[PDB]
Amino acid sequence: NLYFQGAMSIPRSQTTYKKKEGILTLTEDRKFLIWTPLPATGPPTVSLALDNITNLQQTPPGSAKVILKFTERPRPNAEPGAPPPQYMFQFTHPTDARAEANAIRDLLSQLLAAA
Ligand SMILES: [Cl-]
Ligand SMILES: [Cl-]
Ligand SMILES: [Cl-]
Ligand SMILES: [Cs+]
Ligand SMILES: [K+]
Repeated sequence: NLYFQGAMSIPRSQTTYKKKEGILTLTEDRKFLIWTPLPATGPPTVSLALDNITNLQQTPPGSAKVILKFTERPRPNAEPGAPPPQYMFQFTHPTDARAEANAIRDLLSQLLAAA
């Protein structure tokens, strides 16, 4: 009856959000996905609770851009026809963009399944 939690380290990935360079990571409690614009010393501009994330999608390998797209639960007063909130992070590490995207994706999918 053993219980295991994930033990990989939390990555800090070079990513662009709405055409600004920054760092995508998770909070230490692994409850929030946070993006902070460079220099990365101010507060996050995107903070998405993992409990509110309903989907994770990626550009397929070989695409022009390496992007992860996260979808959130609809906001409380959203109109029923409206698309759900979404957040696209382009991975910009010149050699490691796809590997960094895969690392975050894998860590996120584990946490999302564990909750
Ligand atoms: Cl933290
Ligand atoms: Cl940094
Ligand atoms: Cl790729
Ligand atoms: Cs990294
Ligand atoms: K590009």
